[PDB]
Amino acid sequence: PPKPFFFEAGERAVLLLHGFTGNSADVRMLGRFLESKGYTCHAPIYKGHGVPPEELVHTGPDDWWQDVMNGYQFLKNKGYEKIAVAGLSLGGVFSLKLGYTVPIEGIVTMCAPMYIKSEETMYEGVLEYAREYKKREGKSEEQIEQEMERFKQTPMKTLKALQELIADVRAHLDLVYAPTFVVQARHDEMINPDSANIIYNEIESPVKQIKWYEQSGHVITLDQEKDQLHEDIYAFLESLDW
Amino acid sequence: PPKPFFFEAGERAVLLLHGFTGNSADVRMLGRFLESKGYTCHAPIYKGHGVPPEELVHTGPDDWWQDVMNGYQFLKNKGYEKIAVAGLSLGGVFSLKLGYTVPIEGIVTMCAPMYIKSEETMYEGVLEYAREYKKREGKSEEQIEQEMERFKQTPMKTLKALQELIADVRAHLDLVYAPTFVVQARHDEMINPDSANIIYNEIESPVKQIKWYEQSGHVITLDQEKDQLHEDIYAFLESLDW
Repeated sequence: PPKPFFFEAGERAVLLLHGFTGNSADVRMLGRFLESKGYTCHAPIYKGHGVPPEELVHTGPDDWWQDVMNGYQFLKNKGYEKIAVAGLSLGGVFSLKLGYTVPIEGIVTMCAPMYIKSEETMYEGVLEYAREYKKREGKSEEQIEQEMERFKQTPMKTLKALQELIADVRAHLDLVYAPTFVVQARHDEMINPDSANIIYNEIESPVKQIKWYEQSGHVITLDQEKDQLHEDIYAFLESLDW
Repeated sequence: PPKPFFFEAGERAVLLLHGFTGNSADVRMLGRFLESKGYTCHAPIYKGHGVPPEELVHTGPDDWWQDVMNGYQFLKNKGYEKIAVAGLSLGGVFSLKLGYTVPIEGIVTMCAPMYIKSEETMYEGVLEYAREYKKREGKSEEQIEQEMERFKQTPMKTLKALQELIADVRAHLDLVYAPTFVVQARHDEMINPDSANIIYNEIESPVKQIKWYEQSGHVITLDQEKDQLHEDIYAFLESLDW
């Protein structure tokens, strides 16, 4: 039962944003590493996430965006003047957007999608997520099946809005000016890795970096190169003015 | 009076190529570092280089390229099966060219120019190099001026061939497939730093990386971030199959 977290440390703050169907557990270790290096971190959980899959179906980017903004406000109200943001997958798309919406010290996108998938494909992914969750609950193949059939009676009408989010941020990359570090798994199995080149080339940021990880999979924060990832993000954050 | 160098270590070999008006001293610390990590290194010196400026004006890229090829051959003739190449400034242009001419395990370009400077600007560069060299010789301002007046009486007819080299390699970046690491000083004062983006985006290599250095000038090998540069190049070489 994942929960949002808030690792308090130095005056430099970093908002950590997870991806679609993910939760704060996907960016916790990164938060712990940054905390140890003196960076206070805050990771909210989007609505519909960190709960049974049935609750995800009726939420969309308009809801998750609120969670992102309130997460930023969380830190501000806590007194933190300058805030950086690192997002994983869809979290990276929100980081870019936040980057041209409110004051941001630096932006780190980690395997953020910049290609538009069809609703059919996105939904397939949601089905895998739901079935995998029910398996983790311990339920049997029999109960899973019955619950998945009920699950399918209710279509997810927010996938068109998810396509709209990606398209909108992609169309507004030229509004990004804050220092950005584009992180990407060279052999990403979930999104088109070329997404990293679109972000890196289209943002207007005078300070922009891109790094490819050759051994990692899509969820780079939980893969075999997380230690290098941590070091790279830390070095990037340390290079900012603050 | 600088000289070529050959630091014998293991079977992984790296050819180190210097830039226009430079010599092997410019890539020596990198050589020592790679040697200290087990990499055999060889650095030739281009004709017209490592000697008085008066000699430079009678040489051109057709000459220097022969020293680059003989450098590659030097390592082959010594039994080294796989060879990577790292070049500084113009050395990077030759590194890319070498990359699609003979078998190369990996390429590192460090502040390589991809924009064509006018012949006048290039010559201004040569004049500056000549003056500084004479200054380092301990000659008085008056003597330097007299020698510089003389110097100007001999045009350097090969600056047009230098433009040809850059245009030609730029036109053929799509022929580069070997793993490539583009290194670039963000605030390069000698060349247009955007050159790094042209190389990174136009080569065909499945494995390509680009990294910017925020506090280095053009001769990045001799500046304040060289220790980090060394580590990055080593990590990149280590990531190759070999």
